Order: sequence, then structure tokens, then C-alpha cells
Amino acid sequence: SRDRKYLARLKLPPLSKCEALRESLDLGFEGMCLEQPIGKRLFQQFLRTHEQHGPALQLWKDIEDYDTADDALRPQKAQALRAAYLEPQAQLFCSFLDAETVARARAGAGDGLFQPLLRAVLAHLGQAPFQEFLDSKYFLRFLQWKWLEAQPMGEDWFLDFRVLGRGGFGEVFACQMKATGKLYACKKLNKKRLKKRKGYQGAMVEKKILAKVHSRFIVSLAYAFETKTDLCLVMTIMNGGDIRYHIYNVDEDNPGFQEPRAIFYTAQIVSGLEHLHQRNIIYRDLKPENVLLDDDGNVRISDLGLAVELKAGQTKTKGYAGTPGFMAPELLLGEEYDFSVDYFALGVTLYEMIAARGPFRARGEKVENKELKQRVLEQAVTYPDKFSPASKDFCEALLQKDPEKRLGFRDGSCDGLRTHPLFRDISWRQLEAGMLTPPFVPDSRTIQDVGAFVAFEKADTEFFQEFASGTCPIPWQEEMIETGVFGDLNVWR
Ligand SMILES: Nc1ncnc2c1ncn2[C@@H]1O[C@H](COP(=O)(O)OP(=O)(O)OP(=O)(O)O)[C@@H](O)[C@H]1O
Ligand SMILES: [Cl-]
Ligand SMILES: [Mg+2]
Repeated sequence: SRDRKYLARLKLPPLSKCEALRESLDLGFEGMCLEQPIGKRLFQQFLRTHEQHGPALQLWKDIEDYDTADDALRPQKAQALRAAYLEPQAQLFCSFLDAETVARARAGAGDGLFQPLLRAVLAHLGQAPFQEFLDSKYFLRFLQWKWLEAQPMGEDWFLDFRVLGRGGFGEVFACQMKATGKLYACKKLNKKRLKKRKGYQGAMVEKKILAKVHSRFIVSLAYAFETKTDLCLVMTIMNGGDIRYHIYNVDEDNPGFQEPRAIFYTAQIVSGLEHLHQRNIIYRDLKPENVLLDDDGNVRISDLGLAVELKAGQTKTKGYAGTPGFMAPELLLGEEYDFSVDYFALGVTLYEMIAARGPFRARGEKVENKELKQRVLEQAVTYPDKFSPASKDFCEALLQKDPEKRLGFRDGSCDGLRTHPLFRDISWRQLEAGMLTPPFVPDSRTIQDVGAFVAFEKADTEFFQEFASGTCPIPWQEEMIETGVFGDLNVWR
């Protein structure tokens, strides 16, 4: 189940020890009470047991419920919400709202009703209620948790029990957090090998990006430490492995996906792309081999070592990186580029899910890289009849050789791409919240042995200590909640 010796080191400290922390933390409302899972829970208990804020809590909860409920149910839920909180003679009536918002909220509909009302409620909650919360026993308890979150939790706390895969710098293991029982993947990078092959920069960029981005469509970093021989990244476990295995290696006679399945994965990859592009990051390594699948049947993107973060007032970059057959014409030509290259590789990826072969070579054909580059620059793609009219069109709109014409990310978003007929039966709102059932669930399917193969300077040592930054806060708080430890220790008397 879990190790009693490591479970017994999760205990709340006496308050005296939490003094210093006050200075080191952001005590802003958005950052503490909305973005940190344990902060939100505690804030919500305060609002629940101080009953004058009761009307504001239940309106908050009923908006989130409306936002993620499915189409047929929404019309009735809107009517309920209006009546409960927005009629003057109602019991849970929200006086604190201003006359305009109150008025505007009681009329019409749309794909985002009550988004202005949700801002008005958070705006209110950030003033008096928040101020009183800081004077309460619940804020003090927040500090106890943030202290425990900061204690050292390195190599000794994880048990490796099986090999999941092999990368360029070492193995990736399935492992267990000893105190809570939770399962993760741990990717190992050999230090001596990283040095001789000049891979520091690629390793650091991947770790920086996986720490700061928080999306259900990209693998999440929970811990980063060092051992005497390796650097380690502990991250979301994806037990189904890569999407490419599933195209070719399961049904040999009849490879490829049915169309509804191919569309669903396409929609999840677009959301992850969007979360990268909103932060000015270019991925540069999208392919079936790097899209992974979990026990429930959802996917995420991985392998971020080829990525580039655009600096202040830079809109394009140069550089020859990627996998032949996935690199767009503008890149092959030596031009400057932006997000365009990611949307071409998305075209190649959908094509292969449906057809079980690439658009520029027959299945099991052998082509030297120089010939494959000429094909991408000049060849028209042909489409066999496994494609519908909609999926043919969508692929043509991404594989388009002129990036000025290609569909993708513009004016802050992928909302133009989302309206394509291909997606007509997909509920974007529900997909983004994690509440569609995937139309395939992983059935019965769950590594050959090989052997293994200069002192360091302070430059190397100091680089290793900077890489090994410790525990990421949002994922740690989730672990504590999911596994039941929050429930057992968050008690008073
Ligand atoms: N989060 C994960 N969950 C489960 N398995 C994983 C996970 N991450 C990686 N793996 C397995 O380990 C293999 C190598 O991982 P990864 O792509 O991160 O290596 P890499 O050395 O960065 O690859 P490349 O040299 O292609 O950039 C993957 O193909 C996959 O099978
Ligand atoms: Cl299928
Ligand atoms: Mg890599």
C-alpha cells in the first residue's frame, strides 16, 4: 500500500516553525486561493462555516457546474441559477453585485453565458471575505501545508519497479512515491553522457517548460532531483505508451484508426499545442511516436528538448531541427519561422492515424533523406478512400506548403481552426474540462536487455544543483488530495 516509515514524516509542524515563510510567498488572492488546490479548499471551508458568505459560495459552485455540464441539461440549469441568486425576493440573493451585472446576467444565452458574472463574484471575493480569511485559523493552516511542501523529498522517497522505455541518455522507470502510494514515471539522464554529448541546454529547456506549464494535455513535472550518477524527472505516468505502437503493432492485418478515434486524439493535441503557443513556445517535435496514451484513453504530448521560447519582441526563429518527413517546407528552405511548423506536423500525424502510412512515402518504402526532402517541397498528396470529405479537407488545410495560407494559431488562439466541420460532433468545452468519455478504452496490452557502458568542474556541479530544484507545488497539492492524506491530516479540535 505504502511505506509506514515515510508516511510518518508527513505531519503538520507547530506554528512557531512557519514564521520565515511569510516573506518568501505570494499572498495575492488569485495565486493562493484560486490557483493552488489546497489554498482553494481551505478558502472554501472558511466561506462554508462563516455563513454570511454562503450566498457567494453556492453561486460560485453553480457557475462551475453550469460551465462543465452537457448541452441538453444547460437550459434548465441557467433558469435555476437566475431564480436562486438573482431575484430580489430570493433567499440566496447576492446584494454585493452591482446593478449592471445583475441586469445583464438575466437575459439571453450563448456558448459563454455567466463569464462576466463569474468575474464579478471573484472580484467581490478578493476584498472583504479574503481580508477576513487571512485573520482566520484557515490561513494559518495554509502555512503549515506550505512548510511541509518545502521539506526535502529526494531519491530515497521513490521505489523503481519496472522499465517503461529507453531514451538517448538513460531509461524511464515506473515508480512509486513511498509515502502516499501514487504512481509516476521517472526519466533518468546520465551525467557523464550528457556532458560528452553537449546536451545540457536541451535537458534544461525540457525541465523549465514541464515545471511551469499546467495542462491536462501535456505531461506534468512533479519532482526534480539528482543522485550521484543521474538527473531525474518524476512525471505523469502514461501506461499505454505511444500512439504509433497502436497504429501498427496491435492489429497487423488491418492497421490504422477508425475516424471518430482519430478526430478525438486530434482535438486533444490541438489544445496542448495551444497552451504552448499562448506562452510563446514552439514545440518542434510533434509526431505519433511522441504522443502518449493513459489508462482511461486520454492523450498528451511529450519530449520537449527541441523546443524554443521566443524572447521579448521576437516573433520568429531559425534552425534545422526535427525528424525527416515531419519538417515543413519553410524550415527545409532555411527561412525564419514561427508556430507554423507545428501545424504542418499535425497534418502529417492525422494523415498517418487514418491511412497507416505517410503522405510522402508508401508503407515500408525506403527513401534516403535527400529524396524525402524533394518530395515534401514539390509533391501533391493523394488520398485513398479511407478518408471522408471532411478529413481530406482538414489535412489539405494543414499540409499546405505556403505558411501564409496554412490554418493554425492567430490573434491569441486556435478558435478559427476549431470551427472546421471535422469537429462538428466534438464538445470543445467538455473536452477541455476532462469530461468526455473517450470512444476507445485500452484493452489487454500491458524491453530487451542490453548491458550498460573524467572528473567534473564547478560549471558542471553548479548546473546540476540548479536543474535539481525540488518539489513542484501544484502537482504535490493534488497528490496529497487524491491519495487521501489531506483528508486525514486536515483536522481540528
Ligand atoms: N510519462 C511517461 N510515461 C510512460 N512512459 C514514458 C513517459 N515518458 C517517456 N516514456 C517512455 O520512454 C521513452 C523515451 O522517452 P523520451 O521521449 O522522453 O526520451 P528522449 O531520450 O527525450 O527521446 P529523443 O531522443 O527521441 O528526444 C518513450 O518513448 C516512452 O516509451
Ligand atoms: Cl480504432
Ligand atoms: Mg528528448
